[PDB]
Amino acid sequence: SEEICLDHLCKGCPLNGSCSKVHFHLPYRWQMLIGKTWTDFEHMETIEKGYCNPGIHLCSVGSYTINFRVMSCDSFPIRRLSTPSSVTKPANSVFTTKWIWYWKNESGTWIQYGENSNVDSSYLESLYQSCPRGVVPFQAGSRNYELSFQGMIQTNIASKTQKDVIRRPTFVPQWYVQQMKR
Ligand SMILES: [Zn+2]
Repeated sequence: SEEICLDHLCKGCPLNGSCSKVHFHLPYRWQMLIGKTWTDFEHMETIEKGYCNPGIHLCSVGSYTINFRVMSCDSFPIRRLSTPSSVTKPANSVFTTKWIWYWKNESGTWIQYGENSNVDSSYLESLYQSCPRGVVPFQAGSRNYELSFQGMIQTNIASKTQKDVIRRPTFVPQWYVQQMKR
């Protein structure tokens, strides 16, 4: 499995070294595929900070430049292992990943859904987890839209104007993870 174990981050995984999930000390794990082995980046917190910002799709870390849109780093492919999405576990699970959904506005910036849309990040993330190929109808002001997950775009159904939609996690630094473990 490609999922980071929540029990290992919290009170402890009873499956010890036989767990089917990844055991890492952070809720995220950035890796680069070299040959046939995924290899940990050194400065994961910096990569994560760049990734979580919706207006940042480039991250120069070390010698290599990372492109989040393509999820590659100097040609070589990369990946971000994560803990389960927060909407799939109770609220007590503090180490789950909280995903924010943004749409890019006319002025060029990213706006969180709900900040006015009748859907929010919890709504969209839940729908996406239960169906990743769905289309979500929603309303904002007097306008109506369809949000396509598989295309990750919102479309006004009247004008057919399209706008980009992005899904990114909230950032947590390692020291705050330590605090959470206390
Ligand atoms: Zn485990």
